[PDB]
Amino acid sequence: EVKLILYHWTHSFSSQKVRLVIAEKALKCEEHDVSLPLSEHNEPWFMRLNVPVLIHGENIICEATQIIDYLEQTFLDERTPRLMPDKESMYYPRVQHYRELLDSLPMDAYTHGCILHPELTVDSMIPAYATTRIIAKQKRLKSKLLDHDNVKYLKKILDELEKVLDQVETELQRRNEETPEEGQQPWLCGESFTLADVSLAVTLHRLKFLGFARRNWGNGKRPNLETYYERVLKRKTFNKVLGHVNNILIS
Amino acid sequence: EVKLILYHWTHSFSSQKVRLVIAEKALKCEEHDVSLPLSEHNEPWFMRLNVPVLIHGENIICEATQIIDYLEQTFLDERTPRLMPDKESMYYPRVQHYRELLDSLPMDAYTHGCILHPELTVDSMIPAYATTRIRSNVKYLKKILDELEKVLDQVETELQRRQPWLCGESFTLADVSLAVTLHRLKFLGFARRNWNGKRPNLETYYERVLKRKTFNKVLGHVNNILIS
Repeated sequence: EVKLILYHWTHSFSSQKVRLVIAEKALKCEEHDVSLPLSEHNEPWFMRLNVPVLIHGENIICEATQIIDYLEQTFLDERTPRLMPDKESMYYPRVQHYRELLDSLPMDAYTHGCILHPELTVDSMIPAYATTRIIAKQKRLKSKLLDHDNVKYLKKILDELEKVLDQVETELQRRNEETPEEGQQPWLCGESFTLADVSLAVTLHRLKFLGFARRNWGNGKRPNLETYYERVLKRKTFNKVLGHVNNILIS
Repeated sequence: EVKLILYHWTHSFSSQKVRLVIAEKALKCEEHDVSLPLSEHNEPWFMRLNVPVLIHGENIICEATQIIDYLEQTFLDERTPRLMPDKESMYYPRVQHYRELLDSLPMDAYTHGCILHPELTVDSMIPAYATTRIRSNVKYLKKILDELEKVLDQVETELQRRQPWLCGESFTLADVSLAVTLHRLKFLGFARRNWNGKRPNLETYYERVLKRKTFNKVLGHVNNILIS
């Protein structure tokens, strides 16, 4: 067969979505984790949060959204699951809507703003010493201003994250209303696991890692979202691909 | 050792710049031509003239302009030739200009203006049955071609002020962009239209790189439609 080759960083947010798609679609892929256990400065992966590429025959595709679009387009065997409904379907506008809504979130800024200013996280899974590493009065006020602006920005996107999850919460509430409690529960947009679901699951898993989870769900807040998360953690594909991607004890 | 991997199409314009940079820097690279001789629609490589990627240890770099930048920044061993002067040197601001101006040429438009509207081509190396196949505007084509006349006008004058190469004594990244660019223009048939009675020092510049050891090794026969 025409080999599928993927170069990626095991712990990068974009890599996680690609590898999960490959697993949802049951595709055979020669996956190369180019990341090292120890860096040139002898630092583990959780201290280095800062694009993947697919080679399939004559095609070379970079960036995760493009790779996944390529996979959904080219692997059309009847046994291969589709993660998107047909373009002429009732459901396509809704799946593409939430997929874009979640793929638009500034995850890089959430992680950068977690290492810096960890006082806005709760139960962050990154060690606290990651924050410590990362006359002249002109500079004393210079750096105070950059901190003031960096926080004003971080707080702003965290408020924008809440409003995105509010829609997801409301959407998941519509599914809970439409589904008997005794029976198979649907996913975000329907009975089928879609690309909107991989973007949501991987996003939530990372917000958990950054300590931005208790702020947004749990202890009565967004119960449908909490249920959705504890469920995808049990999903066989998710656990195999991402089961221990938040475990800083594993290299 | 840390391996240097490149996935590329041999006959891609951008890939040619990358592979030439690698050879000009004397870097051991495992290069994978992922292109096939015949497509599923049974077309040779000169029909499908419609991004490369470099893997180096923990690094993955895609677009060609970025691959070349990564190579110039990373392999700083004294035995590795530099294709770019220091960023605070007197000579950097000019090399970057010609580099950006050459890298800004619409090579995709030229190629499709060669297949289509072959009347504006002279000694096009693409067989004529590509024009018949692809047909199943000349206004915009003549425009970008005349824009090219103006860009080449700048290159001709810089060559008078000079053996050395385009910007200075050493072979630089402005040279690969110029060399690979001209070489493609010849393939497309736009070589006589722009230089025997016109642009003499450029004709000497183009004829000189063709004899260059490294250029001939990597691009000696990228214009030969008989080779896959």
